[PDB]
Amino acid sequence: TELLKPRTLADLIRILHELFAGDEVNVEEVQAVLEAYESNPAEWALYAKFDQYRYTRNLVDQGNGKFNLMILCWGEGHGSSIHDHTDSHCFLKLLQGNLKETLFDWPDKKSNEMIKKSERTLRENQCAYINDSIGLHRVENVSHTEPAVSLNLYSPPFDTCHAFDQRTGHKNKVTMTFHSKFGIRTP
Ligand SMILES: [Fe+2]
Repeated sequence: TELLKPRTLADLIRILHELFAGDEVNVEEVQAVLEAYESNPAEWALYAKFDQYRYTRNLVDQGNGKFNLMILCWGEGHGSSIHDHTDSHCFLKLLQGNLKETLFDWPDKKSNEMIKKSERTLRENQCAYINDSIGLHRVENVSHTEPAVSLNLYSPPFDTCHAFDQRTGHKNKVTMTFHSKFGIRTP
């Protein structure tokens, strides 16, 4: 239960393996360790594979089945849909740049516009946390000049979720694909 400062990304991954050795998750401890890792671009450059047209998901570690650790690359103006997290824990740590996170309530089954509950600006090295009980979110790089890179951890791993239409609240099931795995482009 002894949380030390990750010296490197590899060190963080080792610590993560220990934290997720069990059946449950100490959210605050995982968030603290993610936040404590000081982004060193040389260590994660391998995974930082950008696409011109949308943000990419780049698998770093499969956490021995307990979590997916991945690097997301957000080009200028790239954003996500409004989405849930399939009953998983979801951690987002900024490695480079800034991201806007917008929170939404779960829609009522009446077709109505989804109005923002709140929004915040995630800054370099900060780690955000979300789960379905907290709400739905959209994450966007609103910068015109700076690409953003985040380190994301989802537990349990999931490869499907729901996208929500902001104007009705209607949801559609989406399958997530990885742009790369372990540094390898996977079309
Ligand atoms: Fe998300």
